[PDB]
Amino acid sequence: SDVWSLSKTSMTFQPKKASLQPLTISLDELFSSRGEFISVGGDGRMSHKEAILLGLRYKKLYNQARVKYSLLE
Repeated sequence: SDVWSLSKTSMTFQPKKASLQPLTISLDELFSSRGEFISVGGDGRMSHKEAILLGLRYKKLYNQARVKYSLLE
């Protein structure tokens, strides 16, 4: 399967503190451009954590988005 083919798969994120709110978005549900997908980090065969994580690049917050929330540990 390809990252674009299986772009309807989302992942649940949990906030580090009570103030923050959990996140749940998918590839197709967070991208609206072919080239856009390229930058964010979408070649072809994605792993699992990589696909969802691409969202940070879309929203422009890969710095504190992966730290403030439980993404990569």
